[PDB]
Amino acid sequence: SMSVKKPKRDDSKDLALCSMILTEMETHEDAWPFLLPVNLKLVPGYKKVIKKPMDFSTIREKLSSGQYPNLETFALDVRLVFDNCETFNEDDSDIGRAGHNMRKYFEKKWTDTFK
Repeated sequence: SMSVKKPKRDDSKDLALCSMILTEMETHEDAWPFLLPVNLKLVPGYKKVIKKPMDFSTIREKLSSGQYPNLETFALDVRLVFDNCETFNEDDSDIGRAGHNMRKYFEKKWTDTFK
Protein backbone atom coordinates (compact mmCIF):
# COMPACT_ATOMS: atom_id res chain seq x y z
CA SER A 1 0.00 0.00 0.00
CA MET A 2 1.10 3.69 0.21
CA SER A 3 4.73 3.87 1.45
CA VAL A 4 4.65 0.03 2.15
CA LYS A 5 6.43 -2.07 -0.46
CA LYS A 6 7.57 -5.68 -0.75
CA PRO A 7 11.35 -5.95 -1.40
CA LYS A 8 12.40 -5.01 -5.04
CA ARG A 9 12.74 -8.20 -7.29
CA ASP A 10 15.54 -7.57 -9.86
CA ASP A 11 13.74 -7.28 -13.22
CA SER A 12 16.67 -5.68 -15.14
CA LYS A 13 17.53 -8.90 -17.06
CA ASP A 14 13.90 -9.85 -17.90
CA LEU A 15 14.04 -8.38 -21.46
CA ALA A 16 17.15 -10.36 -22.34
CA LEU A 17 15.98 -13.54 -20.78
CA CYS A 18 12.48 -13.40 -22.54
CA SER A 19 14.45 -12.82 -25.85
CA MET A 20 16.56 -15.93 -25.20
CA ILE A 21 13.51 -18.03 -24.46
CA LEU A 22 11.77 -16.74 -27.59
CA THR A 23 14.95 -17.62 -29.64
CA GLU A 24 14.81 -21.18 -28.30
CA MET A 25 11.06 -21.38 -29.28
CA GLU A 26 11.82 -19.96 -32.77
CA THR A 27 14.51 -22.60 -33.40
CA HIS A 28 12.51 -25.64 -32.16
CA GLU A 29 11.76 -28.07 -34.94
CA ASP A 30 8.01 -28.00 -34.11
CA ALA A 31 7.80 -24.14 -34.25
CA TRP A 32 6.80 -24.06 -37.96
CA PRO A 33 2.99 -23.68 -37.47
CA PHE A 34 3.70 -20.63 -35.17
CA LEU A 35 6.50 -18.65 -36.86
CA LEU A 36 4.26 -16.29 -38.87
CA PRO A 37 0.74 -14.89 -38.62
CA VAL A 38 -1.98 -17.22 -39.94
CA ASN A 39 -3.03 -15.95 -43.38
CA LEU A 40 -6.60 -14.74 -42.74
CA LYS A 41 -7.40 -14.59 -46.46
CA LEU A 42 -6.38 -18.23 -46.99
CA VAL A 43 -7.55 -20.14 -43.89
CA PRO A 44 -11.31 -20.43 -43.72
CA GLY A 45 -12.85 -19.86 -40.34
CA TYR A 46 -9.70 -18.39 -38.71
CA LYS A 47 -10.67 -14.74 -38.82
CA LYS A 48 -14.07 -15.27 -37.21
CA VAL A 49 -13.21 -17.94 -34.75
CA ILE A 50 -9.84 -16.71 -33.33
CA LYS A 51 -10.53 -13.38 -31.80
CA LYS A 52 -6.85 -12.57 -30.93
CA PRO A 53 -4.36 -14.11 -33.37
CA MET A 54 -0.77 -14.35 -32.10
CA ASP A 55 2.46 -15.81 -33.51
CA PHE A 56 6.19 -15.80 -32.68
CA SER A 57 7.14 -13.10 -35.23
CA THR A 58 4.53 -10.74 -33.77
CA ILE A 59 5.79 -11.49 -30.26
CA ARG A 60 9.36 -10.80 -31.42
CA GLU A 61 8.39 -7.41 -32.92
CA LYS A 62 6.40 -6.46 -29.74
CA LEU A 63 9.44 -7.47 -27.62
CA SER A 64 11.92 -5.53 -29.70
CA SER A 65 9.83 -2.30 -29.64
CA GLY A 66 8.98 -2.08 -25.88
CA GLN A 67 5.41 -3.16 -26.19
CA TYR A 68 5.58 -5.64 -23.21
CA PRO A 69 5.31 -3.75 -19.94
CA ASN A 70 6.52 -6.75 -17.92
CA LEU A 71 7.43 -10.46 -18.19
CA GLU A 72 3.78 -11.59 -17.45
CA THR A 73 2.31 -9.77 -20.47
CA PHE A 74 5.02 -11.59 -22.55
CA ALA A 75 3.96 -15.07 -21.15
CA LEU A 76 0.29 -14.23 -21.89
CA ASP A 77 1.06 -13.72 -25.63
CA VAL A 78 3.14 -16.95 -25.80
CA ARG A 79 0.27 -18.92 -24.13
CA LEU A 80 -2.24 -17.22 -26.48
CA VAL A 81 -0.35 -18.82 -29.42
CA PHE A 82 -0.98 -22.31 -27.85
CA ASP A 83 -4.52 -21.62 -26.78
CA ASN A 84 -5.38 -20.49 -30.28
CA CYS A 85 -3.80 -23.63 -31.69
CA GLU A 86 -5.91 -25.87 -29.36
CA THR A 87 -9.10 -23.97 -30.32
CA PHE A 88 -8.56 -24.57 -34.03
CA ASN A 89 -6.70 -27.91 -34.34
CA GLU A 90 -7.54 -31.47 -33.34
CA ASP A 91 -5.14 -32.94 -30.67
CA ASP A 92 -4.44 -35.81 -33.12
CA SER A 93 -3.04 -33.69 -36.00
CA ASP A 94 0.49 -32.63 -36.68
CA ILE A 95 -0.25 -28.99 -35.76
CA GLY A 96 -2.27 -30.01 -32.65
CA ARG A 97 0.66 -32.14 -31.41
CA ALA A 98 3.15 -29.34 -32.28
CA GLY A 99 1.20 -27.00 -30.05
CA HIS A 100 1.17 -29.31 -27.07
CA ASN A 101 4.91 -29.97 -27.48
CA MET A 102 5.79 -26.23 -27.76
CA ARG A 103 3.64 -25.33 -24.72
CA LYS A 104 5.45 -27.99 -22.68
CA TYR A 105 8.83 -26.73 -23.87
CA PHE A 106 7.93 -23.09 -23.09
CA GLU A 107 6.55 -23.83 -19.58
CA LYS A 108 9.74 -25.62 -18.53
CA LYS A 109 12.05 -22.85 -19.76
CA TRP A 110 9.73 -20.32 -18.04
CA THR A 111 9.82 -22.12 -14.63
CA ASP A 112 13.59 -22.79 -14.83
CA THR A 113 14.43 -19.20 -15.79
CA PHE A 114 12.10 -17.24 -13.44
CA LYS A 115 10.60 -19.57 -10.67
